[PDB]
Amino acid sequence: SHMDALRYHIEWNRVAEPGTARPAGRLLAVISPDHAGAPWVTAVLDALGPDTVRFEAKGTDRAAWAAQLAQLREDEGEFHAVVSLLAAAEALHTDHGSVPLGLAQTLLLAQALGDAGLTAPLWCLTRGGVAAGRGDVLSSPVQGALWGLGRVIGLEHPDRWGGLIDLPETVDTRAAARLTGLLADAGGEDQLAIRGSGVLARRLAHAAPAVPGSGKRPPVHGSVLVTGGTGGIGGRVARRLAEQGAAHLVLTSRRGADAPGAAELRAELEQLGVRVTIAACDAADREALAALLAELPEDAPLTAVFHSAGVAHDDAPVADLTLGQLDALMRAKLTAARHLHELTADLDLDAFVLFSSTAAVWGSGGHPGYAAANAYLDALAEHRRSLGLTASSVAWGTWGEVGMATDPEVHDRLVRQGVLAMEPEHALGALDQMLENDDTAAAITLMDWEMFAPAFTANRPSALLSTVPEAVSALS
Ligand SMILES: NC(=O)C1=CN([C@@H]2O[C@H](COP(=O)(O)OP(=O)(O)OC[C@H]3O[C@@H](n4cnc5c(N)ncnc54)[C@H](OP(=O)(O)O)[C@@H]3O)[C@@H](O)[C@H]2O)C=CC1
Repeated sequence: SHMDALRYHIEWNRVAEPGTARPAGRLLAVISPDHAGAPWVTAVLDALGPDTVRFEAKGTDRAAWAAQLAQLREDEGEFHAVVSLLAAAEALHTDHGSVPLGLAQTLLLAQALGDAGLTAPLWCLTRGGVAAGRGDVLSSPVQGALWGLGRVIGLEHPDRWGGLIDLPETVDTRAAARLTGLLADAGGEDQLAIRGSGVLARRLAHAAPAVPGSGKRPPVHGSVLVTGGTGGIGGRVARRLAEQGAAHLVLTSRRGADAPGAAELRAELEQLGVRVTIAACDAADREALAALLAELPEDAPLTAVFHSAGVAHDDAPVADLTLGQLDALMRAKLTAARHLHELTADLDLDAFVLFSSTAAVWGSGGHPGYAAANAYLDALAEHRRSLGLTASSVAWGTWGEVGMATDPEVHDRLVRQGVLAMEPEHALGALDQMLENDDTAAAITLMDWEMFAPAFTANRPSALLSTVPEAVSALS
């Protein structure tokens, strides 16, 4: 079906064992000095060997690091690669409460390496930031955010980007040899997980065609919370939920009843018989969320959350993005979804659906902050599944008709790269397929691969797309 054809899935496939020799030239290891204690960090430093140069990235000071890096580069001459262990800094930045320190520091490292003219490829290491292989547990959604940023650094600075590697919980000599082997030569891969069974690499595939009933989706009932519910996609989702028998929709946004279109939306929904509550509630405000949940009826408990809150504006290239900009992009995604997770972890929800983006699937130049924010959502859904809780993450492509991409400027950008505008009914029908399957993660996007693949891969290859036959054909 056409709706099937919108759905894609990230998978992890086995790739080659790397060679046995460590890099010939010198590595530069980058450590977050207040977050250098984790076992995997010590194991990686041990694996890189004592000739590896160490740079402690203190605080968040681009200009200072640029100067310190420039000095290292003059002394040592060309490095073979830069190996970042900054991801281990999960604590929130003191000045930017939605930004994990390691994410902030990774952005500033990519900036400062450019400033100082270090050209060695940057590798960003994580531990538990992806779910790769069977029964794999994504233990750190925070580090998962950093894959969204990385993929964009690979699009904006392909010539000085190495890639991303997730380490296993215990980095034994085999795992260590896979790491140092990859640093010597990564066989055209750049999104990698090292596991007990071997090295895996990230792949995009067409999803399995829809099987009704397979995931045992319960009938829509009770109260359903749609954050950003007065927005473009949120309002169409609310409508669909109303058509499918929700008793009570709770729609939130910062503007609430003052949102553009809110009265027309309420009236459309109420015609269907549904009880409607529209609340002004910043999704990153934990106290406000708790007050909202405490208000719910005895006879209309929360059954589902659809997290549609989000902004994409005021992003910037990796070279330019500020921490203040990053914070504002993370807020409705990382901070809000964390709250939603924590305050609903006990409620035994039927659905907990996070609205992500293709920006986090493959990356989009100009949108590092948004890619990171959405990559957190994808990672949080996997994490929640490991806890035995329901979750999904839907990475939308471009929507037609309502929502963000109904600015000519942004719409014009996306469709020219081959990420075409979906009809809302098609997008929603594909989401219903995903929910009926009870899939954890999907991209739902209308693609022209003949446009997208050759453009996306102009500056470096994408192993990611080798498992999409239309992309392979477009490159032939
Ligand atoms: N449209 C598209 O093509 C795509 C959209 N997406 C994602 O889908 C979701 C919906 O997008 P769309 O409907 O198009 O965009 P809209 O701008 O139409 O809707 C976004 C909604 O989120 C609300 N919002 C923003 N920040 C907050 C906050 N801090 N707290 C609570 N509400 C917030 C907005 O209201 P207010 O300003 O009043 O808070 C608005 O209701 C977003 O998360 C977006 O990233 C992903 C890929 C593609």
